[PDB]
Amino acid sequence: MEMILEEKDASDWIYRGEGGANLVLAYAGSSPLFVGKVIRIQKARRSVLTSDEQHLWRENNELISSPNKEVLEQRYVQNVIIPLLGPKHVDAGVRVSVSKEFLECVDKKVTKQRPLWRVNAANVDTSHDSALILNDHSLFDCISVEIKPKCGFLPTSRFIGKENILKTSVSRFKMHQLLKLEYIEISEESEYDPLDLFSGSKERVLEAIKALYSTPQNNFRVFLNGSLILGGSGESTGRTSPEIGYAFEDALKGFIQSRTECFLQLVSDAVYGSGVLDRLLEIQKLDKLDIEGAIHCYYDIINQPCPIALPLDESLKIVKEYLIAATAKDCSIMISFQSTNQTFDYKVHFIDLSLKPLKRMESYYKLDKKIISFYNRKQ
Amino acid sequence: MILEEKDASDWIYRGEGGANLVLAYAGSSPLFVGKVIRIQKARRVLTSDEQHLWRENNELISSPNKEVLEQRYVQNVIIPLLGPKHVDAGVRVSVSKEFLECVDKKVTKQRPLWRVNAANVDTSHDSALILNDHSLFDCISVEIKPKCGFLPTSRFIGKENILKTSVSRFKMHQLLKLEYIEISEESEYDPLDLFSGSKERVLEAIKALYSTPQNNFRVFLNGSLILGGSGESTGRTSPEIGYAFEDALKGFIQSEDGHRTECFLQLVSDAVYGSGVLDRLLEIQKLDKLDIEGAIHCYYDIINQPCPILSLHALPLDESLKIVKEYLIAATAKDCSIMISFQSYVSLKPTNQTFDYKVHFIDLSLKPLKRMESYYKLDKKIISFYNRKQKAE
Ligand SMILES: O=P(O)(O)O[C@H]1[C@@H](OP(=O)(O)O)[C@@H](OP(=O)(O)O)[C@@H](OP(=O)(O)O)[C@@H](OP(=O)(O)O)[C@@H]1OP(=O)(O)O
Ligand SMILES: O=P(O)(O)O[C@H]1[C@H](OP(=O)(O)O)[C@@H](OP(=O)(O)O)[C@H](OP(=O)(O)O)[C@@H](OP(=O)(O)O)[C@@H]1OP(=O)(O)O
Ligand SMILES: Nc1ncnc2c1ncn2[C@@H]1O[C@H](COP(=O)(O)OP(=O)(O)O)[C@@H](O)[C@H]1O
Ligand SMILES: Nc1ncnc2c1ncn2[C@@H]1O[C@H](COP(=O)(O)OP(=O)(O)O)[C@@H](O)[C@H]1O
Ligand SMILES: [Mg+2]
Ligand SMILES: [Mg+2]
Ligand SMILES: [Mg+2]
Ligand SMILES: [Mg+2]
Ligand SMILES: [Zn+2]
Repeated sequence: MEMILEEKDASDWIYRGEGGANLVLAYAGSSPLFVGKVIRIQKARRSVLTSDEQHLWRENNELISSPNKEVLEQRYVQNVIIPLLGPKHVDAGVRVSVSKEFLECVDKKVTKQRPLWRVNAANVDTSHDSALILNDHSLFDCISVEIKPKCGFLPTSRFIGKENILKTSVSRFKMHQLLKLEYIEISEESEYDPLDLFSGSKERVLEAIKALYSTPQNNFRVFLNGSLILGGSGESTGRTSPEIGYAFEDALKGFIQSRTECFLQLVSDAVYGSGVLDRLLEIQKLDKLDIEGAIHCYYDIINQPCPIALPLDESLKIVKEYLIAATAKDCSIMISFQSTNQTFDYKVHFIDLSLKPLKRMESYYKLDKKIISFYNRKQ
Repeated sequence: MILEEKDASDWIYRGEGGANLVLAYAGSSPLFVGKVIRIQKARRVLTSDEQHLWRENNELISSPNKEVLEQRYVQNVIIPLLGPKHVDAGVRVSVSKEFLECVDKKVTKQRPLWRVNAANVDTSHDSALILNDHSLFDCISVEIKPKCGFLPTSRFIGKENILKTSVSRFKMHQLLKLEYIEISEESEYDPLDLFSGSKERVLEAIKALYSTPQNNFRVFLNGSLILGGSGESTGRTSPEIGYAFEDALKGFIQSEDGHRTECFLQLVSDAVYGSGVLDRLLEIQKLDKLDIEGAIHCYYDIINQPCPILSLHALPLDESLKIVKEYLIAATAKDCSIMISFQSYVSLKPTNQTFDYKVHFIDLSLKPLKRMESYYKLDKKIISFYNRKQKAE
């Protein structure tokens, strides 16, 4: 809680991964303060909330009075998310102080491990004085699996227009796959279908797990003692080629007594067993009107005119619930495994339950507009 | 039929861009009254590379000359994308070498000296293009050259060029243009406003275009230029310019003197925003999906050269072809104009006056494939100069 990480300390931390908003390094020293920990550091695109955000989240006073963005994230998870999702599998993390120069040194350090396109978009935000400390979930040999399940339900909103009726039967994930191909963000369409994974059925869960393994993209990753053996490093990756499969099968040696097929069934049973996806789904379902509905409430709230009648409090609630749901739609799950009736213990943890910026309603709408219009054109 | 030498005296200078000359008809023949003629300049039918690129368009590549080439381009490529209602591929008309020479000499005097320095009419062409004169509906016609109205978000923009994601191409190009004495001041016009879709920001852009028309804003009265440059960009609207124009509106707008201009702009802003013609164009501009810094790689694959500049070079050829076609189509959309005509529909708020209005796209030229390279250079020079000035602290 007091400490300040300094420039010398930067050498204790190694590239682990990143999303669009955060860098993650695993601790590689021997100080029991950081063994089995990762550090998550915010990137700046290449304070603290707006007035609108302050009002939107007013229900939690501590939340809206957050001194910086790390505390913000911490209280968001603690004060908003954990009450809906439960504390069993969720951890808001511990804030630690960092020196500007520790950050710059860390930024300089990991550049070469990062995907080029992530580097073009962003680096660490060296203006921050805090970072967040979390338990490394790839350490229970430990086999660790990450799933980014995305949104597991179909909109049903009275506010989806005639033209966009397909939004009602095809999943957001599937339609999005078309556009990503179009923008060269992936090479193949994914096999994974979120509706299977969230379907509650054993057969369909195993089906989705096989899909994630065939085309991991940025939705599936496996770690052995914290080292990447399947999946991308900071990005989506290509289909699992026979060569990659081969390597994965070998890497499984010792952990599984036999092996890949076994692993998938093992992953599937943990998923379907923990029923951890059910609570998540209910939170994703907080998006009750779809963006095509909620966007209207957004413009009432920032008090501009619908460019596209409820009382204020109602509009606020809808938009609030929208962002909470956006958090649930984009978070990840990590499942820790530790050793025919072979038996494995497992842990499940949610990660990346980030607070989403209110400004994003506008781009949420645009992107959604783009997904469906392009999907319609293609059919 | 064929326009001959004697028929040249019957067409007068109307304007030009970098690629074409346009004369309006002033004679009596029922064929050409209310029409313009558009004549390709030669900068002193398709290349092999282009024939490869547009292979999927057999009609296009079998065009017997450039005029028919442009006709089929608009018709078979653009119109399916933009729609047919506001677009005209126009009609081919035979012309004699002598007719083209006589036209060349005649209009020289009315042309910007720098246009003359760069090119004259291509007298080698046996054919020209005829279109409806959109300045003819007392008609007030306004041309808008809106340029590119969105910011790129391409994975292929390197970190040192990241400003390209926040500042419009138009705004950044202004600094460069100033530096080359191609303009006298920064335009106040912002394409993002015009393509924003918000009624407020459209008017703001119309006002901006009135203040600094450069080559983006023209107004005609019965086909006569009353605002904007002739065959080129023009300087900021002074109070003396503003006066002559307010007066020039006397009549067309029935309103207390000194207020006709602002009523005019409100009217243009309501027609543009009313018709939503710009949303369709914007999607076509958006066919530039990877920015030039993306598409350029696909371009070297296509002309079968080693890329002087991994994911992009691994694409199936069909895909690389698609991307470059879309780039050039988008380039057409980024450089085209809209002409909105007015005849005393939109309604004035002060005086209850109503106007009929017609909208037309012009200048949907086919961009040459070889230009991918110069596009890349220009883009480079634009972002690196802009970065320079920003470093200046
Ligand atoms: O950069 P990506 O690997 O493509 O993932 C991003 C990213 O997700 P991350 O938390 O993993 O980084 C976005 O979140 P931000 O980092 O930009 O805040 C998220 O955006 P939203 O959660 O705001 O929607 C978006 O998701 P989506 O495309 O569904 O909008 C998108 O992820 P995908 O590749 O899964 O699409
Ligand atoms: O000569 P300018 O008056 O400065 O205008 C030219 C334009 O000409 P037109 O609008 O008159 O057709 C060019 O097109 P070409 O005539 O040379 O084919 C065009 O070039 P591209 O469309 O091929 O890009 C260029 O546009 P840009 O600068 O965006 O490349 C644009 O110059 P402006 O910047 O003044 O519009
Ligand atoms: N607590 C953790 N334990 C182990 N690995 C983690 C942890 N948190 C994140 N990671 C890894 O780092 C990656 C990036 O973290 P994430 O919080 O998703 O970044 P962003 O907020 O930018 O999306 C994750 O996809 C995950 O693989
Ligand atoms: N159909 C038309 N009716 C009236 N004026 C036109 C028409 N087409 C072009 N013009 C005027 O002539 C100018 C030159 O035409 P354009 O096709 O843009 O040439 P370029 O291809 O060289 O840019 C235009 O900017 C416009 O002012
Ligand atoms: Mg993430
Ligand atoms: Mg995130
Ligand atoms: Mg022009
Ligand atoms: Mg042109
Ligand atoms: Zn290349």
